[PDB]
Amino acid sequence: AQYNQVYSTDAANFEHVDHYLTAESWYRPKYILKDGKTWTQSTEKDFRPLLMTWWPDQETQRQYVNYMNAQLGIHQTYNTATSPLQLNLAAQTIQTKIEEKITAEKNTNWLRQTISAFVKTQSAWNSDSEKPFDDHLQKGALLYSNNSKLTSQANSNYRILNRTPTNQTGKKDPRYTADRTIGGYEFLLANDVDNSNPVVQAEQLNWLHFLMNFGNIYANDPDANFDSIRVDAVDNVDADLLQIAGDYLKAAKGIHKNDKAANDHLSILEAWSYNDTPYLHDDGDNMINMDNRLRLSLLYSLAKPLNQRSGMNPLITNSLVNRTDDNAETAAVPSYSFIRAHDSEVQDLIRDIIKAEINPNVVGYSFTMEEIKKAFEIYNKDLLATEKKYTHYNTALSYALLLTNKSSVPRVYYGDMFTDDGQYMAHKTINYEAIETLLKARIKYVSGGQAMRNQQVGNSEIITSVRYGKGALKATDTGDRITRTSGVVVIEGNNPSLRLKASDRVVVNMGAAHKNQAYRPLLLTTDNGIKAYHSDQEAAGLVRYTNDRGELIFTAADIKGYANPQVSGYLGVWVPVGAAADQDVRVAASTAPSTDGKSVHQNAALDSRVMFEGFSNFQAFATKKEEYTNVVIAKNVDKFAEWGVTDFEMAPQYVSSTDGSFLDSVIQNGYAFTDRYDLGISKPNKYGTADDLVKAIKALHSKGIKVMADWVPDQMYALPEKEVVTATRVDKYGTPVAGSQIKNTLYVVDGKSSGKDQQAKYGGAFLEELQAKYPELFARKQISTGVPMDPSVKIKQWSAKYFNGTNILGRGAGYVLKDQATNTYFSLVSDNTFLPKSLVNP
Ligand SMILES: [Ca+2]
Repeated sequence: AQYNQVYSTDAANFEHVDHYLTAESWYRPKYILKDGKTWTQSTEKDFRPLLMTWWPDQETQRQYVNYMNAQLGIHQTYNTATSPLQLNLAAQTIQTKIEEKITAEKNTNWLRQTISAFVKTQSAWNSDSEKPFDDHLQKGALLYSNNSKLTSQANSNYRILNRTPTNQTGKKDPRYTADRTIGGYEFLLANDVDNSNPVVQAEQLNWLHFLMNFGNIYANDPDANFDSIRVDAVDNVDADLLQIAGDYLKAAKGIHKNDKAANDHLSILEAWSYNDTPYLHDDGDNMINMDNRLRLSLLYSLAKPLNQRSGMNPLITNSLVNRTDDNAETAAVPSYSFIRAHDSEVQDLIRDIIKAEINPNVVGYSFTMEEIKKAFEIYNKDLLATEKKYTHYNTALSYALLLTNKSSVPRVYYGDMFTDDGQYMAHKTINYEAIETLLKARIKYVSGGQAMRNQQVGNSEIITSVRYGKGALKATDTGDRITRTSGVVVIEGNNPSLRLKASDRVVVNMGAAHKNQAYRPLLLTTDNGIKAYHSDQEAAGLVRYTNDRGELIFTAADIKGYANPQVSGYLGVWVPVGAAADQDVRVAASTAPSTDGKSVHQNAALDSRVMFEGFSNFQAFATKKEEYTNVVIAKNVDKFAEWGVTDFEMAPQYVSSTDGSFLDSVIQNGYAFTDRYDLGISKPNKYGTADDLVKAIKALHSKGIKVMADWVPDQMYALPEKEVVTATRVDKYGTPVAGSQIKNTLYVVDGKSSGKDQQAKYGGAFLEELQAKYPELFARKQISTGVPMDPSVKIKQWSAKYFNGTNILGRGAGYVLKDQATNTYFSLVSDNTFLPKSLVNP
C-alpha cells in the first residue's frame, strides 16, 4: 500500500491533462520494486501506470487482473464472485512480473501498451459509452460547455450554432423560402471552429488577408498572391464570415467600384441551400454562388441511367436563369455552373461502388486506400462502357450546355477532362477532345442573346440552344461583321430511341445576322462517339445553310438517337463558317463606376470568364518532383490559356493531416489540415512545395489567369495537444443526443495546436495593419453576434475555447477519472487537490 502511494501530490508527479487524471495516466510512486525484488527510491525516471495500483472500482480492477494475468503468462482467472483480498494480491503479483520484465527488456514501452490495450477493452473507456450514434459523418459530435467550473479555460460566451445564411439571426429568414429548412447545420467534420467568436472571426480575416497576400508575405513576390477565394462549407459555418470576406474584398480590392476590379478577384461560395443565392444577392453580390438547380437539371435530364432520366425542359427553365429567351445585357443574379466537382458526383459514385461491391457497411465517406483503389477498377471500366452502371451519361451534352449557356460562369471540372485517379494530367478522359473543342469554340463563337427551345419530335423530344453572335442580344438584332461570324447552335436529345419521321423538321432560328449563311459542324455524334471538327476546312464536307429567315433546318438525316460510351441520346453543334483564325468574342470588363450597389454583374464580360476546378480528390500521389501538380501546372499554363480558363481554382494548399479519420485525410486533398498557414511550408503538400506553389501562381499570372485560394474556416484536424473540456453528445445541429451518457461530462480532446507552427508565426500578425488601413471592417457589428470582430487578441495557438466541439473520439464517457464514492473528478490543481484515497492516504 505504502510504497505505491504517490511520491508527492505535485502536478509534477503525474501525467495529467489540464490537472485531471485519465485511464492512461502514469505517475511517480515513492519506490519501484526493482526487478520485483527490492524497494528502491524512485527517481524522476521511474514513472508507473495508475492502473497498476488503482482501479475506478472493483469490477474494473477485476478485468484488469484477468487481462493482465493472460499477458504475463500467469495461469489464473477470477470470476465475479471474487473477494477483494485476492483481487489485491493478483495485482501485486503482476507488479513484480512487471518490474522483472522491465529490467529484462530494459524498458517500460511494452507496458505503456499492454496498458493502452486493456483500457480499450472497457466500456467507460471506448466508444461504447459514446452511443447512440447519429448521422454526423464521423458518427457524432461533442459540444463544449460555455460555462464550466471544471474547465474554465474552455469557457466561451459564444458558440452560437447553426447561423447559416438562412438562419444567421437565430430565426429562419422570412425572405427566402425555396429551402424550407434552416439551410445547413453546424457540425460537419473534425474540430469545429466557432466562427461566431469575435476573436476567431478576426483570425479568419487575418488568414484571408494572408492568402490573398501570400506572395508578398511568404516570398516577397507581389506576383505570387492568390487573387480570389472560395468559401468552403458555407452552410456549416456562421454566415458573418460572408460579411467579413466581402467587406474585405471591398476595402482591400475595390470590387464594388467597377467590374474590372470585381472580375480581377472574382470569388465564390460553396453554398448548397437554395436560399443562399438570393441571400448573397441581397448582400450585394460580393461573391457568386453555384446554380444548384441547373446542376440538378443536367444531372437528371442528361447524366442519369436511361430509366431514371427526366424530360428535358428543366434544362431550359430549372435554373437561376430561365433560358427560353435570355436577352438581358446583365442577368438578374450572377452564378457559376457545373455538373461535377471534386466532391460532388465523384466521391459519391465511389461510395456507391464500395457500398454495392466491396464493403456493404461502409460509413459516410470514411473509406480506406484499399477499398478506393479497388473501387477505381470497376469505375474506370464503367467510364468506357455504353451501358453505365455507376458513372455519368452524356458528359459532352452537359458541357455543351454549360459552355454555351448565357448568364453564368461555367466551371469545368479537372476530372472530366483527365482521369479522376492517376498522376496529374497524365491521362485524358474520352471526352477530353469534345470538351477542349467546346472550350476553344466558346472563345471564338459564344456571345450574344440566347434562345432555348424544347420540341416534341418523332417519338421523343429535342432541345435547341442558340447564341445569336457578338452584338445581338435579340433575335431581331442584325449586328455587324463579327455578329455574322459568331453564335452557335446546340441540339440535344436524351433518349437513344429517338427517331424522326420522314416529314419532321427541327427549324432553329439563328438570329437576324444569319440569313443565307453557311454553317459547319463543331461536334457530331457518331456510332461510336462524337466526332470533333477543329476547323472549317476539316468540316468542309458537311456544310449546311440557313434560309431567308436565318433558320437552320434539321431532319431525320441529321438527328437520331444513339447509344455509345459518350452519348445516350443525340448531340449536334454547329457554328458559322468564316471566323478568322484568331477571332475572339470575349469582352473585357469596364472601368466605368458601378452604380446599382452590387459588386459582381453577370454581363458579357463576366460571361467571358471560365472557371477551372484544377484538381481531383483521387489523384495519385506524385512519384517524383516532375509529377507534382503545381509543377505540372506551371508547365502547361498555355493549355489553360488556350481553353479560355480565366480563373483557376487551386485545391486547398494546406499540408494535409494524415489521421485517415475521413476521406480528405486519406487522399490528402488539403481540406483536412492542422496548420492553416502551412501551405507546403514545413513539408510538401500533395501538390508540391511552397516554392512549387509560388511558381504555379506566377506561371498562371504570366498568362493573365487568376488564381483562387480555397478558404476553409469550418474545421481543423488532428490537433497535437490534449485538453479537457466539459462536453455533451450532440447531433449535427448541436442538439443533445437522446439516451447518451455524455452530458456536461469531462472529456479529453485533441484540441491544442503546437504553438510552434506557422499558425504561431502568422496568427493575428496583420490585424494591426488591417485596422489602420481598413477601419471600416472593424466597425461592422456582425449579424449573428451583434458586436464587431475582436482583433484585440491574437490566435497563436488554437485551444478548445475557439471551437464548438469535435467529432467523437472513442475515448469514452469515463476516461477522466472520478471517485465513484463522491462522484467527483480527481484533480491536481494545488489549492484544491483531490486524489484517490489509496494513493495519498494508505
Ligand atoms: Ca461549423
